[PDB]
Amino acid sequence: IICRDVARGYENVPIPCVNGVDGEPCPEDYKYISENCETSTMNIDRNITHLQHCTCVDDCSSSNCLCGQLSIRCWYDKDGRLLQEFNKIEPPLIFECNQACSCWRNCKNRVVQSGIKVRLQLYRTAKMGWGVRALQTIPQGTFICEYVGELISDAEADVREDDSYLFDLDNGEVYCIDARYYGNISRFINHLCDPNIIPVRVFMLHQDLRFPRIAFFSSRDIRTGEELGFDYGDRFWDIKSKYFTCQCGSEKCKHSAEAIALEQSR
Amino acid sequence: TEKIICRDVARGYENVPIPCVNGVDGEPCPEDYKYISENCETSTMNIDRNITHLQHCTCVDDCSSSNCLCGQLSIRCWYDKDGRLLQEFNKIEPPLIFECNQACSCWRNCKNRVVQSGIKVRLQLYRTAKMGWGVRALQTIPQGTFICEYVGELISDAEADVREDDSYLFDLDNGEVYCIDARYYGNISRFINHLCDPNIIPVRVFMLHQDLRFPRIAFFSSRDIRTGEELGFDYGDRFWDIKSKYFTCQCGSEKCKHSAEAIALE
Ligand SMILES: *CCC(=O)Nc1nc(NC2CCN(C(C)C)CC2)c2cc(OC)c(OCCCN3CCCC3)cc2n1
Ligand SMILES: C=CC(=O)Nc1nc(NC2CCN(C(C)C)CC2)c2cc(OC)c(OCCCN3CCCC3)cc2n1
Ligand SMILES: C[S@@+](CC[C@H](N)C(=O)[O-])C[C@H]1O[C@@H](n2cnc3c(N)ncnc32)[C@H](O)[C@@H]1O
Ligand SMILES: C[S@@+](CC[C@H](N)C(=O)[O-])C[C@H]1O[C@@H](n2cnc3c(N)ncnc32)[C@H](O)[C@@H]1O
Ligand SMILES: [Zn+2]
Ligand SMILES: [Zn+2]
Ligand SMILES: [Zn+2]
Ligand SMILES: [Zn+2]
Ligand SMILES: [Zn+2]
Ligand SMILES: [Zn+2]
Ligand SMILES: [Zn+2]
Ligand SMILES: [Zn+2]
Repeated sequence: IICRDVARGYENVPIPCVNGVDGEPCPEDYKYISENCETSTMNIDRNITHLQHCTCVDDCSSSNCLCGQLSIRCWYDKDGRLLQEFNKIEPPLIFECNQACSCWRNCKNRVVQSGIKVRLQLYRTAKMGWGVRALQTIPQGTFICEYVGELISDAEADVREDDSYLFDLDNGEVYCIDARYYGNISRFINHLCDPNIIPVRVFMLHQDLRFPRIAFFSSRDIRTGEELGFDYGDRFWDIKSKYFTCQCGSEKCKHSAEAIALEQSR
Repeated sequence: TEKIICRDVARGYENVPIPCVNGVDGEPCPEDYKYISENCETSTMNIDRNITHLQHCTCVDDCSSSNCLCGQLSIRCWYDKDGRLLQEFNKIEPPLIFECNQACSCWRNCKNRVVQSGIKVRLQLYRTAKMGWGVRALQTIPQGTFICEYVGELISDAEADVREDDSYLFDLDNGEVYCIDARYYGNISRFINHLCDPNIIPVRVFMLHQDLRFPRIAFFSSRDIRTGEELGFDYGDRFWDIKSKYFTCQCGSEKCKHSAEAIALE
């Protein structure tokens, strides 16, 4: 219980920091930001007239909502949680309602843009450094947080010393997000071979497809105190395996030293 | 008699609802515009959003000390303990206000973040006797209270020349000159009328960026405002030299400088 809010009041709820494992102080070699930033011109298309929008006069719960149609359908239920029909392995693009829509700010297609609602905690793990865990039970499909950081080109990523906080934004031109120097609570979520949250690309106040915003949703019910983690992917582990191995301790672990040694012996 | 025609013309985008009533005639709620709570662009403005270009404070307090760089850029911080402008504030020639930003080390609740926190007072869009639609107070507003931001579409000075309707223009006189046009896109401030005895004053504020070409316009009450009193500021003589040949001022004040009487009498 060393810092009551690492977000300095920038989020909807505080995010405290605790360490009950070692003597490492709550980390401060970064700059907490709640929204994405840029350190050089990104030229995001912010033209309000280029936004696809809906004409709904209800709460956008009908199948006629265009923004829902943009995302095949609206995948948020009445409580703002992803339907279990959601393709959790290959998620679609989610187009939330925006400032050009005729609907109200409280419509059913505005989950990610409303911010963090669940209670999270920055805590010291036993073998992974810092991690994030739930201070409450989280039902499946609930929005957790956004991967927030410094928008950079992939040419700039090629000269970055530390690539441990990078999120690729595939789409022509390639961009990505770096949470090394600027980032939010998501920069502390570790890899898990049995993940409980998944990343989804979402569009809100703009629709420039080069800059999708990364939202994390729970892939299953999560108990209190349970660590949150998503699948970092093979690109991360083909690179970092030579310096360290995965410590998630799951019987399904693909990137442990024992797992790597088992299949590279065939 | 007076009918309530809209519960909230902002449709839930502001901190508080802004209702629309009419007890004068049968004009329905205005809908020849798109309500937006924040400024928009229809053509690229190329605002400098580089986070490293942000002058910021290293304050570990609530930014009330004389060492806050952000307050120093406005000579001093002009907000009192409650977020109201000091009475010594230059109401004739307001200085540029630099509120604390995302690069500052302070918390989101520091004393230098009044305008970026949104509308707090209760306003109402109503039908005036002779001035079309207006905005009035539903409470008492002490002197120096932040009222609302003049929100609209950011355009160049050349674009304003080719605009059919120049009744909703606010000029940002910097270097390169730009304007806020609330004709097609605007918020509650687009309904504030001119008063020869004004009770609010515009102040130019910088928040998440510090591009001097694009200051944000904040209305603060220039003195105590009684409940039911209409809100208004001095449009300036550029507006009136253009409009006085098409219509006259109906503020009905003992001090009117733009009525057909006052104009002809000199
Ligand atoms: C933006 C385009 C892109 O894919 N960038 C990128 N690069 C790397 N690897 C290196 C390559 C060269 N390095 C030096 C020689 C300069 C710099 C970067 C990269 C590596 C990753 O894993 C180590 C990585 O990851 C993917 C996501 C993992 N999680 C996501 C959230 C946090 C980490 C991404 C990488 N991207
Ligand atoms: C430097 C760029 C720039 O600001 N330009 C510009 N242009 C105008 N009209 C042109 C339109 C046509 N054109 C010819 C070439 C036809 C020449 C005149 C303006 C008119 C204004 O009121 C009439 C005005 O009032 C501002 C205050 C008024 N209230 C309204 C609510 C808020 C403030 C400002 C105007 N500013
Ligand atoms: C995005 S950061 C996550 C936060 C990080 N653990 C910290 O303390 O700052 C990713 C880094 O955390 C560590 N990490 C994440 N997942 C891991 C895992 N499953 N096993 C071992 N280390 C992991 C690795 O060092 C990796 O470089
Ligand atoms: C920014 S709009 C204000 C809202 C306007 N009353 C409406 O109904 O939409 C400015 C226009 O309102 C009218 N107006 C504003 N102040 C006025 C005044 N003091 N006397 C007469 N008309 C005024 C003028 O027609 C002017 O072009
Ligand atoms: Zn809709
Ligand atoms: Zn909607
Ligand atoms: Zn919509
Ligand atoms: Zn593992
Ligand atoms: Zn400060
Ligand atoms: Zn501050
Ligand atoms: Zn500051
Ligand atoms: Zn007058």
